[PDB]
Amino acid sequence: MVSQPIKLLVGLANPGPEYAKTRHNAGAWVVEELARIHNVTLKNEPKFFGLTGRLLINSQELRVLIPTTFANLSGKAIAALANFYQIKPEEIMVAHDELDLPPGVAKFKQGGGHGGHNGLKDTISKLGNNKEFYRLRLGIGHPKVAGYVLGKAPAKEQECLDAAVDESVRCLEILMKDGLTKAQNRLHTFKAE
Ligand code: NA
Repeated sequence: MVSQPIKLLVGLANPGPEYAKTRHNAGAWVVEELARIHNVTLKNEPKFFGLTGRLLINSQELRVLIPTTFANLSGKAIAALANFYQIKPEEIMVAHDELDLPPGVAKFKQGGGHGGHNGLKDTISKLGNNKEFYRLRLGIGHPKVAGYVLGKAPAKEQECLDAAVDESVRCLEILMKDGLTKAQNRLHTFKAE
């Protein structure tokens, strides 16, 4: 019935040099990487309010997106693009910095609460209040939250984050080549077992 459960992948972030390489852009790093690995450059597309791209993985189209809305307005980019290609929220995967998980940890999740990430709040809202999109939770720790989330991670910590990016990317490839379940199993065991 559904040979492709994930058709859109989004990476939340804030644009511009005053936010470059900050913790709150983790989601974007995952989109950047996955796109780099499939030789696609992202282009700004005004109608979708962000950097877009189409990736061919396992000979299926996976569309990617990094909004330029500013984080708390991410919903409008996501909705513009999903409405264009009639993509259900349930078919969307949103990578985002997650405070509730430590640096170096990544987890998938479907549905549920935003955990205070207003980016998620606004995404939920702009998808007709539907929570049931998938998430890729990139762990960034707790500590001052405004300062932390919009801060750069110290270098030892950054390599913890990059490892987690790397894993997330592997698990997204797996999701596309081998299915959702196999990717969910792999990430669930990550750092856990
Ligand atoms: Na960045």
